[PDB]
Amino acid sequence: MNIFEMLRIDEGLRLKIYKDTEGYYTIGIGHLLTKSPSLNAAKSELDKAIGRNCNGVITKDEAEKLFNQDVDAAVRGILRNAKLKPVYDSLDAVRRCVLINMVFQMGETGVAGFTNSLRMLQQKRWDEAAVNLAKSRWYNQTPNRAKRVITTFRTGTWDAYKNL
Repeated sequence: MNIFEMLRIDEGLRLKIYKDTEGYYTIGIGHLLTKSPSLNAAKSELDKAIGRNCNGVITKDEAEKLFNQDVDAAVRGILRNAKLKPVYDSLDAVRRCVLINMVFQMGETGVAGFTNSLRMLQQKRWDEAAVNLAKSRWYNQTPNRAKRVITTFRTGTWDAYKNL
């Protein structure tokens, strides 16, 4: 199991513009297009992102290309961020993938806000950190995904995804 497979499980693949959980315009593997309520604003962003007139639809290959970019941007973001980098550096490989998963979903700024949790992961207090992460809007909104993520930080293995 690797980061790509893990995110492919959590986000799914969709070749036509759709609304994410929060109602935003998304495409492919969790690629947010715009927070704007306009489907047109959305289609414009898409063509800008793909380099072509897509008319709201993309190919598997294009989805995957956006996907490689997003994971890269996520990793580079953690590495450049002063609150995130140190935590990432302190973690084992599996747990490092988990932080990438969160950053991909909620953005660098969003994860950086989980001050207490970041401190606990750094100190390797797994159980305590799982309990604190669960106390968030994130968890309440996407409980099945959050639980997968949380269990992963908890045990350090891929069991939660081996099912899936």
